[PDB]
Amino acid sequence: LDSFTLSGYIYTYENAPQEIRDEHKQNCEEINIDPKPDDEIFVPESANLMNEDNSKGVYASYTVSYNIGAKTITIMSNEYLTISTTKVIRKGNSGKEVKAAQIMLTLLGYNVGIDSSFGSKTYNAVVSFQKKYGLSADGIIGPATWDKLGRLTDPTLS
Ligand SMILES: N[C@@H](CCC(=O)NO)C(=O)O
Repeated sequence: LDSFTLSGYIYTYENAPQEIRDEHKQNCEEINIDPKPDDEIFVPESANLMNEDNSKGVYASYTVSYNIGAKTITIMSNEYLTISTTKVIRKGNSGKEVKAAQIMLTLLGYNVGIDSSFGSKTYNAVVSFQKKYGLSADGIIGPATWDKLGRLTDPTLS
């Protein structure tokens, strides 16, 4: 029940804990783009931070709904982030699809920063995930990888 919910705090890059700022910094440098002060980063409670003050952040709790027939995945909190499982994302991309994948990978235990940028950590996690589940390990999230992520993170699905 509780293992399908991803809770934590949303920070802006300027407000984020320094360990999170450095992770985001290195992530943006890998995709050769500059981080901006208003970049959102979601830090799950499972993440090991020594001296994190939640006051600078905003609490959020995410769950996943995968509509197989509609080929869509919805990330649910107070807001609803929906993406098409026909979209292909890979290292270098940034946006809501990347965020959705990061949230799902984090629920399955992968260590990726949830900042909407597909850098090296996301790539490694995707390859690992693909190897674990018998998918081609090309590091690209396409239809087959979205489907597997969706089935594993939506509790109503087998
Ligand atoms: N890894 C992809 C394979 C299809 C694709 O877009 N390749 O570039 C998937 O998960 O379907």
